[PDB]
Amino acid sequence: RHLLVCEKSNFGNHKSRHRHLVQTHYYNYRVSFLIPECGILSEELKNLVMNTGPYYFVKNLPLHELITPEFISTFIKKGSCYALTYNTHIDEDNTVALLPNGKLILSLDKDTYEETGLQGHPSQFSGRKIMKFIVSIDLMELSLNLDSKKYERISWSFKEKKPLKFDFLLAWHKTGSEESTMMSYFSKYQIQEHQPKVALSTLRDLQCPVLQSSELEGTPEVSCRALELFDWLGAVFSNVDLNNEPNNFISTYCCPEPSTVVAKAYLCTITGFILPEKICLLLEHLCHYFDEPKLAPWVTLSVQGFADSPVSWEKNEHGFRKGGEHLYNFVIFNNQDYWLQMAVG
Repeated sequence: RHLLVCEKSNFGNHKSRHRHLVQTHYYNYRVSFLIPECGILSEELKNLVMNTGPYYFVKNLPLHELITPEFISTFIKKGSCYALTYNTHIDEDNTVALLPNGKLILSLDKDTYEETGLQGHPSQFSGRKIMKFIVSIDLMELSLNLDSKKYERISWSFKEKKPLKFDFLLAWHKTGSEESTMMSYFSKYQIQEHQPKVALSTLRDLQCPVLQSSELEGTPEVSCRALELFDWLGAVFSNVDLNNEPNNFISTYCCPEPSTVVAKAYLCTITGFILPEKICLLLEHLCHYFDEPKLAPWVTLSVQGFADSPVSWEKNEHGFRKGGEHLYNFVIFNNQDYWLQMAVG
């Protein structure tokens, strides 16, 4: 975990793109937040934490099922649809992703890419050699002209030539006045409904860094740096989330100084296939956590993505390509000021 982007802004500022940032990070695996000096969690938040689902899981779902006029009209055009292959490593195994754009992006190896007969581009290189290819398919555009030679070629590839199938993670944010569930649509394949793992961990007597909202690199002996928080925050999670065997359950990390000891430390961790719309809701609540006066100096929101997701050629607003395992933090202060941190592994 190395820090790429570290910025300061305010949720009340027009220039703040915190909404766009969360929304453009589609595939989120782990969502965690930490509140210093907080004993009991509020009912408004606890309901929000307990309802970040649901998501779905389908075994060996063929790709031709995702390009039918049925699927496009039902899910893609009537809401934000999300999908990603499960237990398939990007460096070697094939990987497919469905963006809320409607774009079907599949990352294939050299052998598979040739067999599909689709036009894509070299993705990852091993020197002069080519290991991975990326094929992008816009199902929103293709829906306009399903009778085109483009579509039947792509259809023929998925159906007759090279019938690919994968284990898929599925989720759907509904903006539909006409309702039809995903459990019924994919009944022929044994689809499962799932709810994200919620883990509340209360830490006693926790040493926490002292921060200054307007000082990213801090003022020596007065407040810590944003970089120091980043490493400390990752260390806290590492000890609590690992839940080691009887041999390494003792924490070895150190807290940056100047610091402050906190009696009640609440630490929540949501795990599964979390939609960015749910994270937006969570971020909004944590933002307004300081509407009432609190004992907390600040709160933290952390989001980890999936390691095995396709990496497009389009770059984000921060100067690097979208996709892959993202890892960002929101350090929320009591005046709606926040720190935005991003990292790569």
